[PDB]
Amino acid sequence: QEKRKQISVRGLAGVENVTELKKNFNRHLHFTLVKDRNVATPRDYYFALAHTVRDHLVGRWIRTQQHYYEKDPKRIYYLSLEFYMGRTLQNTMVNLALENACDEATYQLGLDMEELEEIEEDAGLGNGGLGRLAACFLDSMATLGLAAYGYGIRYEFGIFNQKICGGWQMEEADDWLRYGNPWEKARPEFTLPVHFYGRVEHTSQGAKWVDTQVVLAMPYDTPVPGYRNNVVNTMRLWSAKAPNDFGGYIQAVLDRNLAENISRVLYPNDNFFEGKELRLKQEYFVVAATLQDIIRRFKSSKTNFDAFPDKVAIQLNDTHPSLAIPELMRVLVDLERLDWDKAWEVTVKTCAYTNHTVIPEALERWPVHLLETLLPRHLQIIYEINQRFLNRVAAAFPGDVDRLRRMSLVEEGAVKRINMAHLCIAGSHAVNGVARIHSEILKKTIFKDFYELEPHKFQNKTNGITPRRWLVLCNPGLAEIIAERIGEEYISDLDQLRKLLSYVDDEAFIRDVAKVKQENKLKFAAYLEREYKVHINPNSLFDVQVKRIHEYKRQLLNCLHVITLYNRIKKEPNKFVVPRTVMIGGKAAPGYHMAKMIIKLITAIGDVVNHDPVVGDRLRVIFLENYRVSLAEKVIPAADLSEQISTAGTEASGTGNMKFMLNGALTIGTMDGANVEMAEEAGEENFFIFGMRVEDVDRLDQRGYNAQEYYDRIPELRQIIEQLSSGFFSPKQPDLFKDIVNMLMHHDRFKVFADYEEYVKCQERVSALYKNPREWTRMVIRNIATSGKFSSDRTIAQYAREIWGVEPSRQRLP
Amino acid sequence: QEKRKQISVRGLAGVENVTELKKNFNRHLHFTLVKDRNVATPRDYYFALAHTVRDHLVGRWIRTQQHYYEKDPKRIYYLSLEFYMGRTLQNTMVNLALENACDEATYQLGLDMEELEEIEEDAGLGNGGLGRLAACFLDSMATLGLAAYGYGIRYEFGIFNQKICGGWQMEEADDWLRYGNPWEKARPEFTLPVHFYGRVEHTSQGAKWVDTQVVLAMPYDTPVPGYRNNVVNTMRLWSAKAPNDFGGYIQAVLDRNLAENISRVLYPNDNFFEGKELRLKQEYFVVAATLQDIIRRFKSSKTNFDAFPDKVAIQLNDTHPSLAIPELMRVLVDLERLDWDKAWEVTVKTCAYTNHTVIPEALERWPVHLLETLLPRHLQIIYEINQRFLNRVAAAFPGDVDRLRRMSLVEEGAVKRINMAHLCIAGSHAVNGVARIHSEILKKTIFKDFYELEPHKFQNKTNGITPRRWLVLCNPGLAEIIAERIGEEYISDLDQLRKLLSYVDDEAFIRDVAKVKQENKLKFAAYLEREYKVHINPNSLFDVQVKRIHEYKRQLLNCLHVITLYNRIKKEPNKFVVPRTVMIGGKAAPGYHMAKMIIKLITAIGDVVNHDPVVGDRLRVIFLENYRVSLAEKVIPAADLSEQISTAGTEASGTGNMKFMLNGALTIGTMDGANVEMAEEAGEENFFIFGMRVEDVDRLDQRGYNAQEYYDRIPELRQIIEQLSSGFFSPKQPDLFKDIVNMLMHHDRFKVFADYEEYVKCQERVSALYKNPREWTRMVIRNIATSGKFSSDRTIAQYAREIWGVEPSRQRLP
Ligand SMILES: Oc1cc(O)c2c(c1)O[C@H](c1cc(O)c(O)c(O)c1)[C@H](O)C2
Ligand SMILES: Oc1cc(O)c2c(c1)O[C@H](c1cc(O)c(O)c(O)c1)[C@H](O)C2
Repeated sequence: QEKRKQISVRGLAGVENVTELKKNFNRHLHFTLVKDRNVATPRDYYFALAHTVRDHLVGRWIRTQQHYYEKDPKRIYYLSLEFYMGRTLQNTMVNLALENACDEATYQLGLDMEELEEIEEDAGLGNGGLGRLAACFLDSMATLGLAAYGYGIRYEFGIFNQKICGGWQMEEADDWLRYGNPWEKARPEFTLPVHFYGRVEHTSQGAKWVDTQVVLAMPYDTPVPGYRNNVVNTMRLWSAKAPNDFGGYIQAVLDRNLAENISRVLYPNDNFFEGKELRLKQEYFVVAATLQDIIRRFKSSKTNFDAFPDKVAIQLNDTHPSLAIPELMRVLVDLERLDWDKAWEVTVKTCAYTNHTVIPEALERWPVHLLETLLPRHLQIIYEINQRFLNRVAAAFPGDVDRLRRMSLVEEGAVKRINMAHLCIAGSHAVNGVARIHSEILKKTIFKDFYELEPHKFQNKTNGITPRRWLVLCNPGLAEIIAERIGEEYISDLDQLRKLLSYVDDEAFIRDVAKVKQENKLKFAAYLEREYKVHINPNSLFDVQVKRIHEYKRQLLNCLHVITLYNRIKKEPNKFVVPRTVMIGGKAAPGYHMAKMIIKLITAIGDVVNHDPVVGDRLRVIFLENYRVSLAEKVIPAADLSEQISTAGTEASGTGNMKFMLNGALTIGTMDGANVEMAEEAGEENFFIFGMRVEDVDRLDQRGYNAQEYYDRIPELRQIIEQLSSGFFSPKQPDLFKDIVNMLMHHDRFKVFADYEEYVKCQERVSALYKNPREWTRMVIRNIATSGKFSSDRTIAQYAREIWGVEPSRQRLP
Repeated sequence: QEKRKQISVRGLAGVENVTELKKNFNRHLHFTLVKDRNVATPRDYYFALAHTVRDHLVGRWIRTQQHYYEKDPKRIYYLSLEFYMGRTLQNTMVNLALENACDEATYQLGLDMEELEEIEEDAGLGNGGLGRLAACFLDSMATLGLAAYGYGIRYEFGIFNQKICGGWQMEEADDWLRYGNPWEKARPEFTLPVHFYGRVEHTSQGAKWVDTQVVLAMPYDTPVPGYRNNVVNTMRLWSAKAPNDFGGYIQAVLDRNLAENISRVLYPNDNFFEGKELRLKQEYFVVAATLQDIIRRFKSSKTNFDAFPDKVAIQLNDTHPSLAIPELMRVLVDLERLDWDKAWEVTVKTCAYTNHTVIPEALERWPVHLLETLLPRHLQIIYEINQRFLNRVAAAFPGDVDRLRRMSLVEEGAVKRINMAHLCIAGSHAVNGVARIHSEILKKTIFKDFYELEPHKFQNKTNGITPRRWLVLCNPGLAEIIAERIGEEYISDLDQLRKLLSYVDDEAFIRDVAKVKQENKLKFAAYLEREYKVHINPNSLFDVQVKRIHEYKRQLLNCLHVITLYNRIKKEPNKFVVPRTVMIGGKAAPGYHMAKMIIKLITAIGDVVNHDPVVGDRLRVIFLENYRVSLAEKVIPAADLSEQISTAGTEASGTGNMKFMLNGALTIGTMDGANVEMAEEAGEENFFIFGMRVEDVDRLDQRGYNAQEYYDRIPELRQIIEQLSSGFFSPKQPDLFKDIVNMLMHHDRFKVFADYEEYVKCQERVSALYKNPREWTRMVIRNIATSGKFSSDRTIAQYAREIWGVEPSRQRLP
């Protein structure tokens, strides 16, 4: 519509700017897409605009990288197996201040820019929180003027496209490069060899890794624009390519596929270590090519590796790139011929490690035999690291043999394994958790032994989200009513949102907050109708739980509440209840039968609830298909209630929680992860906090969790388990949910029933507030106004000062 | 050098043209290659110029295709499994008249354009003659203003890169898309489904092909510029892509490779049918996607399929796309619901078939079981075609049962097979050979039965080469001395070269012809030094045999001559002989042990000859590595003597013969293929014709070829076989050549020894003429001057008028 073109936060439609954009658009359509308007599809128009927008950061990208070469700052390398980037077109336009100019130029050409934006494929190179965190981090590091590089893998297929067929998840290949990627620049001239297998021989000079198989790593560079500071940083993603030279000639050519399979697809396993050789190869591939780049940049600067930690930070996003530690030692000792002790000093001062979960099944514990076959030299180095590290433990804690056994990089058993978390702590000068409660649990329990050896190593860095994608882009309406009162500085200084507490009693701001939410809901309600012919009641409370499907996130607890609301309506059909649209979305890991069963249960509950004429428009429950970064940008601004209901102690931080808080949703949740700090910032009176705290969970584990006690004492819970058992939600297959029932009653590691009573009552309080629109909106104002801490600019500023030793700067390039 | 910039045939360096080219060059380097001159490699500079040159044909390409849509001419579809295109940059510049402007613009930027041209990968999507013929044909059809489309497969790997290691061929993957292809435009929006396997069911309506596996065919469009007529035609190459939807999720994603393997690599088997399922899939893939395109274009024009043959010609390059015939019948009968007899009338009037060899092992004879599994509906249609075709044979030739058995599409035996040549003749209104002697043998022997049923079907179309790539581009020096005398019209009217017979006695032209040859030889001699550190004597006769390595091409006969020259020098070291550099090059099919042994024999003869101090610079024999279109453009203009020495009756035409004739080489050859017509055009007195004619070969077959008789009667031959046997050319492995010796003495299908005596004497006459430079050059003038018939413009004009029913035109577009 025109209205959106009038949005001040979207910048200026300069006459000359608009004229040049139209000309460059038409130029790309003719010379780049080789089409005239006669035959051009919306896809052609999307690509013409994407090429036009990309041209506007080429000068800045070249100048930024030239500026780092000349000024030689310390370089930050963010190593991750995942970059959950989403779409690039709107983000680029926001960060370059081109959004209103492009909007006007496309409008004058007869085009709806927002329809074109829907054509762009997500770069879905992530599973969830960790991947999206890497993405928010690249944006904040560019905005803070850091000389920062994202390093990862250019997966041919990202996280699988989820279809729901017969109420079940079906997985399809996320063919995101089908139509090409206008953002990336292939750098095949900067291709590097990566080695696999082979053997270690010992020459006059020392160890030599020989007889290896080569896979080439071909880098692809994507631009990362800072917010209006003329800074354009690089995300470098490596693509696997079969080496130059070699069933027959034909089979040998087809067999190039096996090496190229290394970058073929993202492992969709979110919170579970599988131990697949191909995943190990992906981890070594990204670490090996990346560290060659890092060493090359270091040596072409203003040799003596003493200065390497003053010019390089390597940040390990989880244990996935943990092989950086032995790889850096391998390069320094075997190729640069440093003494072991000097090499180790350099390695520890270079590397830092971010831990993202305490869940034991997440821990990377590679079989020694697999390491011995694939990476023989890395295994030798790991054993040497282990010897020297345990010698330090023995000196600090003389005769504490149990501690030596617990701290060892080597795990004894039927299969001997390397603990990659232990390797990361040993080879890193800093270890951080991703929220205060998580970082304290790391020092208290999980890494207590490591904390006692080296307390100075252990840090907190509470996660954050970029206010650019998660407010200005996704919710320009809310960004606009904020700018109208406090100006635009908050977009890169989010603590300025605290100025909004001055408007808790301002009739105009109260009106405007509620109006923006209603607009967002009408647009999302429309979306469901247009793309899925799904009708939702737009005067309903939007109750949203979007995140990966896991027992620990307790989508099942949400299911028990939804069926509780259904059964209360049936018992007292005459009694008024606040109408709800309950939306659950997210992907289940291919495999995880239980996660796939929970998706079927959500759709099955919907099948009953949504067709009961007594319920009608008072309650609707819908499974949002293919939850991904692009769909998060649509549903989160439309949300009234944010479900953050993980068992206390299980969610290290969460970032979806922060997105909802920034976009004018109230939160129902446990005192878990960053929920604790969110409630602290806003005041607990402005959060719907319920359920067991970590210490209540621990007291239940101490005496044993008996789900039967809850079943016996709670009539409403008993009625629901009996509906699930007897086939009420699967009449044509009455035993369909027996595995869910049996897990809840006898094998529930996440104590669903133990929080049921507090959850249902807490949800009653939510409904009671929603019936009072003014006080609902006033409480929302108090949440948005205190969301500033959860800016990833704040997080990155802390990494820069406390771990990397660099000073951030919002000062602009010319 | 500057001199080449002064070449009038290379066009004008307009001041504004040069200024715009430099600006667009710098523009591409910044916005396309994202590099500033600081860091730019010669590769960046090549790509910047390629993008700049490509931009200059975008308007013409769009207008040409729009012009065909509006004027609705009959469309020519040239279906081939091979397009042996070579490099595109220089060809584009020649056809757009930009060569001197680009040369000047790059010069002003401090760049050598010819060094940049060496960076471009050949599009090596061909094996040899048939593939390069398809390439010359696209060029001539554009130059003749035909509404012509090349349709083929976008192989990820073309013909293998040949390395010589220890004197043996080694094959490497021809990774021609490593750095990208600036010429092609991906059209993923015009992606089409191709079906494989499945089964035939019979509904109310008729046959239905069901339960198939889908492979997507994604088209890539390359421009084909005519010579300065503003015409830009299309080569559409299909890429295999796994369908949208589906060992586990991960194995299912990796298994997309199996479908994508269909377009992975060119079968390097030049003159041998192998019967590989994957080759059958490539043949159906190109035919199926192509015929969907053809039908779509037909229906979006100014339904009734009665007009289809008035608006479509399908030219089948060999039997490789022979499935077009049953596929067109399948579409017309099963999907468009035409009566069988009407469908057949349409199919025969649409399709024509070009035969390229009489060698039995070349004939495509697919097992019926393979067809039944992969293409069940095509097999049914082929059986129906066969029934109706043999019914016509039975009516024409009542009671001739032997003729029914010989003409059948179905070949009886242990394995029953479909003869694809028989299918092509049945389903085509025209059948042609590729030289007069070949086309007459087709009517006399191979297809005699078919000629007798339908004599009107059988045509000759003598092959040709484009005078653009094979004279103006590769030999601008010779193009220039010709233009100086007769102007530039000959470049698209090559019969104008006959005007050069007026200069046989012209002292200045004689001087200039010899000077251009000497320049070409000095440049090729330099090339060997720069790229291979190989020294050649530049006052030596350049004796060149470049072509695929096959027993029928008799590289071995050349080897016996080279060793004859070596042994004569050793016997009479004091006797003067014309110094020679004997150059043999070409690829052996992976497999063909004998072809690989012949390459080793050439290098082994070189190892002795090139290190014998008695011989010194008087005789050098070198194996030219990686013979391909780009290397043909270098060596052929430097050649003095063209070896075309195939056994009479074995080479259908040849095109290398024509390239040498156009570039000022004299020819030693058999009365075989187009050699016959070349000698007829120039006068036999201007050719070194030797050896058995077809009827002498036939008389030897009638009484039996006994190689021993030649061995017993020829002392010099006996001495050579004994050197090969005893290990003179393999001292460290004395029996290394026993298989070559045993084949020559007992299993020689190509009668090498039978032409030995005439060959050696004919070579004596060559040397005798070379000792007289004036008369050598005068005879060259008489060859170049009469090469005009062998223009592919002449060939295409004949296809257009005699088979396609369209009138050619050199008249320009605005
Ligand atoms: O930021 C948002 C928020 C939303 O709730 C929606 C958004 C974008 O775009 C969708 C959409 C789909 C299409 O298929 C279109 O063509 C189109 O223009 C917009 C739909 O309106 C819902
Ligand atoms: O048409 C011809 C004819 C030839 O005989 C040669 C040609 C081109 O280019 C080669 C060459 C190789 C390189 O590596 C270069 O850099 C370069 O400029 C030229 C070499 O001179 C030999």
